[PDB]
Amino acid sequence: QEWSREEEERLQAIAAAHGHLEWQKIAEELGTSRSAFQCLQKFQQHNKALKRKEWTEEEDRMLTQLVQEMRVGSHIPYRRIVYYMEGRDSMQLIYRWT
DNA sequence: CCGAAGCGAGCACGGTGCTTTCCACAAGATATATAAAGCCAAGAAATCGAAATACTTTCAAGTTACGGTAAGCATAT
Repeated sequence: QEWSREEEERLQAIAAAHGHLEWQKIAEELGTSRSAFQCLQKFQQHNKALKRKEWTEEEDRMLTQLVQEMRVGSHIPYRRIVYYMEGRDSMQLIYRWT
C-alpha cells in the first residue's frame, strides 16, 4: 500500500534526530512494515533539499564553459549540466539557456 | 712322390652357489503358408517451440501557459 501523506514528517524528524546515517533503523522505528529503499524514494521525492535556489554568477562561468566545450548546434545537453552541476534537475535547468 | 703352403675343419675354454585349382555328388539355399504375438523402420500428417519483424507501453528530453517578487521611471502633493 502507498503512503497517506502522514509518515514523511516523522520520517524526516527521525532522520534529522539521528543524522541520516542508517536508514534501516529509521524505517524500523517508524513502523511502516516496508523496506528502507521503498520509503527513501518517496522521502527524497517529497524532500525540498534536492532543488536549488536563486542563480549566482560564478555558476554561469561553469555553464558557459560546459556549453562552449560540449554543445552541438541548436541542441544543448542539459543532462551533462545535471551530471556536473549538483543540485540542478532536468526540468527547470533548461531555463538557464531559454 | 715327398715337400711347402694354403685351406676347410672338429676340437677344446675351472669349481660351485602352402594355395588354388576342379570332380566329388552329398548335402545346403531358395523357394509358400498360416499365424498369433511386440518391435524396429522409413515416409507423411499433425503439433509445438524459437523468434523476428511488428504493436503496446515505459521512459528519458526539451518547450510549453502560467507568476513571484523585485527594480527603474512617471507624476501628484
